[PDB]
Amino acid sequence: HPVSSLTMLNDTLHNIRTTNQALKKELSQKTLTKTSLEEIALHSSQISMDVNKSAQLLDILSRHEYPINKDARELLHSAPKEAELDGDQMISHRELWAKIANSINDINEQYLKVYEHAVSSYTQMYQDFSAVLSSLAGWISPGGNDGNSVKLQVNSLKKALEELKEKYKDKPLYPANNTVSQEQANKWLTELGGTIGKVSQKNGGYVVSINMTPIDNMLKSLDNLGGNGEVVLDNAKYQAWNAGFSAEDETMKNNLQTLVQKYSNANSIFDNLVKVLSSTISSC
Repeated sequence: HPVSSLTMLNDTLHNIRTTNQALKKELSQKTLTKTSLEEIALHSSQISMDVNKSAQLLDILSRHEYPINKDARELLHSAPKEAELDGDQMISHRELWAKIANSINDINEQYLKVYEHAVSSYTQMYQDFSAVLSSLAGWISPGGNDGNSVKLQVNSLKKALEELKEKYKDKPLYPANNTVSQEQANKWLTELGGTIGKVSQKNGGYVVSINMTPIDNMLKSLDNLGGNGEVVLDNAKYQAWNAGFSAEDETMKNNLQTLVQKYSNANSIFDNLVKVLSSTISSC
């Protein structure tokens, strides 16, 4: 009976915790590697399997209106504010078990998933830009005299750069696979910075897509360079350009970290949730 559900939910909750903790250590990392990413994808899907597994049990406890003592209820006060759980309020056990389940799904869907996408999306792109950098090394050679003059495969770099922007031109950061009101779309953008993404409309609604300004500025700088598809610039001119180029790179490098942050934070709140949720369950 619902008493087994009570114990199965604790197992599932402990599991969610195990996965979460494994995910955090991953995000505390320097380089969102192609591996560190699918690493997350698998960890998220797993967390999603348990949440649903939980939702199923939590639902049983609700229908059977399994009581939640005052003490166990008081424990809810320690859960995250975002969770939206009351340490009492003396409401139906049915509604409590329901709100709890809603909290697990809400956080996981509105926080974890929401950021696991923006983080993944941006990561993937910058990972494609880093591939260009690697190529940039074989695109520079000594030109002229030479005495520090540099030959740059303008076209080659321009071509690569215009393929990247293309690949991520319309890629969205939020929502992962849906639309929203331009008003609520402008909201999310203003909540994670504003420079990171750009509000746009596909159709059926609006979405916050990746801001390709850094790449545009990069192309504008290369266009200004001169004749194609090979240009030679003295040291002063090269460095000056590299400075600009390198700048743009860091702009993305930064935004990338910002996202990685909002994601880790979401992991924290979720973790705090399961931690007190588990204590609550136990106290039953």
